Amino acid sequence: PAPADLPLGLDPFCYRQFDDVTKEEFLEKVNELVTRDAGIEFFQGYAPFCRHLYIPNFVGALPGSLPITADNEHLLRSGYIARRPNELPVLTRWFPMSYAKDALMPAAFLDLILYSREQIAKETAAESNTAVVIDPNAPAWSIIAVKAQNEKYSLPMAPITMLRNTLIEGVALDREAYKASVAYWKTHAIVMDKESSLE
Amino acid sequence: RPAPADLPLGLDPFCYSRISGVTKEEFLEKVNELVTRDAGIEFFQGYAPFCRHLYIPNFVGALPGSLPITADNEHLLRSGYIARRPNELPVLTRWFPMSYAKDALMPAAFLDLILYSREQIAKETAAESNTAVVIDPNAPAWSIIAVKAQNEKYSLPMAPITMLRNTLIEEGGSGVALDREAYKASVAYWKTHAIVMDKESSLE
Repeated sequence: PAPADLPLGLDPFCYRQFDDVTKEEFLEKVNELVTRDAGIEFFQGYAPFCRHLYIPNFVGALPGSLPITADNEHLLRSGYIARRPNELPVLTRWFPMSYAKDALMPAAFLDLILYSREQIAKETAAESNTAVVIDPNAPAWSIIAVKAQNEKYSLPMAPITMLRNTLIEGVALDREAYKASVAYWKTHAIVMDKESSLE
Repeated sequence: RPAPADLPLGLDPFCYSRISGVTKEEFLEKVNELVTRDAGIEFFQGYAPFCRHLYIPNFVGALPGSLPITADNEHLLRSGYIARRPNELPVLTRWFPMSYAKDALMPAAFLDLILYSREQIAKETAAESNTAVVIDPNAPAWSIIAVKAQNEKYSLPMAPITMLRNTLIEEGGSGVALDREAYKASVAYWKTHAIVMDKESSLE
């Protein structure tokens, strides 16, 4: 990607739906860091509309995930969680935020998850119940989510999520993608600001 | 529910929670005695006309398969990806290990006795061998094929994940569209109870 599909935007709307220095100020340094270092590169996530770019964690964010070791295993908590009201809740495990804050070191990178203008337009239309409108002035690509992490590559989506995606309300399961996600999530867990699952 | 001629209940030993220190003869005898004594013991239709079940007092002191999750024991839970069979995909599961469970489990309030018709027992015993099925007309009409120690007077919901895996023919299982209301019900139960499993850590 060059000046044609640059600089990057940050969709405020589609961004508010993906999250548990101001927006403008943050966007300014991303685009700067991108023009500089003509070596930073984009990696296709999975869909032709999802792309990732990895930059240094200039905001000091803690990682959203950490390794499970024999010594910290007892800190895990688990429970049935629905990311949003219409989703069926699913068994999930995590390390509490309080532990991550006192243990962890500022993640090495920020994984910027980018969506195409067209995809943002389609998803904003569905969520908003408005028309699918594409502004040719709008950036070709925009940041919809940021994940702090030490690995310079996309981490697999949770296993349960892959199964969730096969439910009618509608496609077959990629069994190898599933095996791979399990391999990773067997020995790592997300961070969540929740000390207990009991209600 | 049920006809005097459809009593006493039998017990297919080639199938049968753990029951200890009692013979299969004595067990069946006490089950039948408990049944004919208390007119309040109800039989509940299973799903297909060949399954049925009833709840009786837990006279063998069998321990349940799970424990309640409380504020004091929540941190003792362990979790990991487990496959119930070598040909199945592993799924996230949580449990209380024996280091806690051995000092928490107590005899359950009831036994959910699962019954199968004489017909279905002959059929599966034969299918298990593919042998010509021989039915003994004098065999009990209903026989106990499973016994579940539990504290609740209702069918314990299967695990939420089991319900999901059953919607995947490729990995199942029915293939039928998930009954979302049954799933929610199952989740409500499993949010506050966890199975017991002899595994101290998830790491391998």
